[PDB]
Amino acid sequence: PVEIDVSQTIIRDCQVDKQTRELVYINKIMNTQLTKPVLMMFNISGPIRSVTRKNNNLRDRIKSKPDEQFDQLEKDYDSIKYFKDEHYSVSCQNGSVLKSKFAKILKSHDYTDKKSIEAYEKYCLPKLVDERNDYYVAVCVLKPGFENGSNQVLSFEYNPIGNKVIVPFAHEINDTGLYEYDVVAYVDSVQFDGEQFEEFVQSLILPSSFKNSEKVLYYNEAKSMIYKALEFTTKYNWKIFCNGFIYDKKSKVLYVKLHNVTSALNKNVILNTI
Repeated sequence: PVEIDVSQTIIRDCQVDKQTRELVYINKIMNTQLTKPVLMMFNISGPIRSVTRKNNNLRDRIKSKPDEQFDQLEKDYDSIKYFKDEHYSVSCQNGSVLKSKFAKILKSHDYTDKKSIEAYEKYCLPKLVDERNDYYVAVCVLKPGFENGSNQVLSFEYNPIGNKVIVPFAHEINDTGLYEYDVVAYVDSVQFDGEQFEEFVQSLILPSSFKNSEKVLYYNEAKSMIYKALEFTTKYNWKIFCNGFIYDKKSKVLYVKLHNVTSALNKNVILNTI
């Protein structure tokens, strides 16, 4: 009977200067009220200048960007910049730094739990810390009052180091070695990487219509298009659940749709800027 609406994860990361980029991160975590202070962490390809706070509106305006570029595919029938404000606190440090003081930092963020700092320290920090470099980590802790208002979408003004862009897909580590994804992202000003998209897409497990005779197919339709899709026949050749990555070679844009698909990979998409 009951019709359901998802509460997923929307990402738009745009190049604004020849030096600066803006990241809008709207995440399910931010749509709850006051389970006490909450915490998020991701990687950014560079230092954060400002953490603005747009309209609980910018949400669905960004989302449509690829739902639209995918809906056509278907066929249905070394320091710690601190940024505090009224209800949230944010930090921008290096992974090696966050590792090193990981605990004190969250305590400075008025996090200060116990099992949790142990939990996050254990399950998430390992996944947003690498060898190659010292990618920055965004340590965000939304506090209570956050729930009030219609300006609960966040913006991170930042300037990429080297010429890379990171799209914060990676989840925390779980025992069952499987990750369930629900994300849409708009990312412009990055060079195509058919290699890594290909790897990420082939690792996906779409959902099912329970229509026994359905076959999941894989596509690389060079704009380049690398996705998977659930197909079957009702005369009527359905082609739903297209999930994956579309890449405009004109606009030089990237639409990413990983909506309710399960993968064993747990990584961010890392790109180069033009």
